[PDB]
Formats: sequence, C-alpha cells, structure tokens
Amino acid sequence: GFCRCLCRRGVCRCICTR
Repeated sequence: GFCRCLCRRGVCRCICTR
C-alpha cells in the first residue's frame, strides 16, 4: 500500500508495505 521511509518519533523504518 505504501513503500517509503516510515519515520516514527523514535524509530525510522524505510521498507515496502502493501
């Protein structure tokens, strides 16, 4: 559904999510 840098306030996760 979305493949970008999922940056959360404390942890950044750049992955590929449906």
